[PDB]
Amino acid sequence: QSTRVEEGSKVAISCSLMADEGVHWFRQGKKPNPEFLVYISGIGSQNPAAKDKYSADKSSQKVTLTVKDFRKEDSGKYYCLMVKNRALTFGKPQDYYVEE
Amino acid sequence: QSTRVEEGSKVAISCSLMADEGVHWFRQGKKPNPEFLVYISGIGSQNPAAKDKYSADKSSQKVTLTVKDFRKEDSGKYYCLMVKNRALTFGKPQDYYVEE
Repeated sequence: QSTRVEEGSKVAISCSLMADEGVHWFRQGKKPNPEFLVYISGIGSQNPAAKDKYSADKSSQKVTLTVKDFRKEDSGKYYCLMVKNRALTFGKPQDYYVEE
Repeated sequence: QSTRVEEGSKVAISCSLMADEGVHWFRQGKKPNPEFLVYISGIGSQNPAAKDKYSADKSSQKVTLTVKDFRKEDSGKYYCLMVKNRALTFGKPQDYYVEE
C-alpha cells in the first residue's frame, strides 16, 4: 500500500484540495501519536517558517509539501486538511516509507 | 492493536486534550479517505446538530464522542484535534472495530 522512497531523497507530496484557504499538514507514523508538520496560509506563508525539512509551497491554489532528506522517522501517512465552516476537509492521504 | 467492539453497542471515545477551545473529530477507516464526523465548540455545541449517530459532549474541558449503534462501517482510528495558533494539536488516537 505505502510507497517505498529512497532514504535521503526529496519527496514532493501533493494535496488534492482546491486550496483556497489555509492548509494544515500532519502525518501518522508508526508511533502512536500523529505529528503536526506545517501550515501554509491562504496567501502562501508557512508556519513554522523553516523550510529545511518541511517546505510547503503554493501555486494556483495547489499546495505541495516537500519533505527533504526523507528518513525512516518520516515514514507514515501524510494528510492535508482545511478547516471551513466548523468542519474539516481532507485531501487524499499519501503514504511513504523508507525500508527498515 | 485496535479494540474489538460488540456490533450495535455504544462506544464513548475519550479525547485526551484539555479542550479549552473547539474540538474536531474525524476517523480513518479501511476506506482510503478519512471522514469528518463532528465538531464541538468551546461552549459545547456540536455541528452537525444531530446526535443520533455521533454525539459529542463536553464537561469541564473534556470532550467525549459517543458513537451510537457501532457497525462495521464505523471501524477505524478516531482522532480529536484543536486548531490553535496556525497549528494542530491532537489527542491520543483511539482504534475500534467490529469483527468482519
